[PDB]
This record gives sequence, structure tokens and C-alpha cells, in this order.
Amino acid sequence: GARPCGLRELEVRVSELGLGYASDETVLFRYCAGACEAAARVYDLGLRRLRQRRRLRRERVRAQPCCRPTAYEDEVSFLDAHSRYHTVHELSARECACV
Amino acid sequence: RLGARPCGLRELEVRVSELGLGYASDETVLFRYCAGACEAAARVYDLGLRRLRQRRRLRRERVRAQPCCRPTAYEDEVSFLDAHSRYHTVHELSARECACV
Repeated sequence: GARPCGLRELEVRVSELGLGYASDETVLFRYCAGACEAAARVYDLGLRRLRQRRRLRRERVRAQPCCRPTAYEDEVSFLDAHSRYHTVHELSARECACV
Repeated sequence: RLGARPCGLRELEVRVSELGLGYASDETVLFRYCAGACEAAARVYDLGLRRLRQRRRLRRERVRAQPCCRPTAYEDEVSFLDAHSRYHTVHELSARECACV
């Protein structure tokens, strides 16, 4: 439990993705999930202190690392409704990191 | 909120003391950071990820299904003189570049 930020796999039906595809054919879906406890960055620390001090302009400021894809899979093909092989691009994460 | 302002680089003059990094310096530095809205919106990966989270198919993990305004690059270093005339170097203090991750 509570594992670090990394690549995750899950077999899904294309219809389950909520992309508007009728097909029930399965595709392997890859995604970034996990924890970002790689010690607070000097940038993040400085930002949090300035944030509580009302020094920062009233705006949405993220002073915490995010587990997100740094690269995406080029393409995934599945048989669609019109029975043609349809390609969806950048569906799955290829690489993950804490940004 | 429509028209909140896109994710981008922001600059503000600060004393090194204000950062709370433990340095005994009153030197003014230009602090560069990433702030703003990230309404990408609806990247196929994000749309699929949000939908799978609704079905509770993601193993209970944290999962970040939305883009974040974060630095993609950091300024190499900041150098200053503390009160006791001691030279200090702070690495990766400022954002060099921003993006919706």
C-alpha cells in the first residue's frame, strides 16, 4: 500500500473510457499513479512560505509535485462500429514522473 | 471559472529570509514560479482516466486525472552573501519554464 509514482496497466473496453466509442473491444490502458514523497524541493518550500505570507498574487498556485505522464504512447488500434481499424493517439502514458 | 488566466511564468522580488530556507540573508532575489489555470481541456488520457476513477477501477490510488501548472525546467542556481559574509548557492530555486503537465 501507498506505493510510489509509476506506470500502471489495466485492460479496459474502449466504451468504458467515455470517449464516445461504440466498440466493446479491449485495449491495454496505461496510466500514472502513486506517491511523490521524494523530499520537498527548494522551489516548493520557498513557494509555500510566500503563499501563507500573502506575497503571492491571488492565483492558483501548485507548490506540490504531481504524478503525471512525461511521455505518451504513439497510437492504439481497435475495431470500431463501422468495422474499420480506428487509431486513437496518446491514450496511454509511456513514462511517469513527479512534476 | 472561464478566463481565469493560463498557466505561466511569474516573477516577484523577495528577500532570501522570506523563503524560510534557513539562510541568514536579506539579499533581494527574483523568484520565478508557475501559477495559473490548466483547463487543457479533455485530453483523451485524462477523459479515460477520470471515467475509470468514477467506476472505481483504479486500485484506490491517488491518481492525478487533471493537468497541473508546474515547472518543466528550473533555473540552475542563485548565489548570495549571508549576514556573516558567507557565500551561498541555492540550486533549482526558480522555474525556468512552465507547462500544463
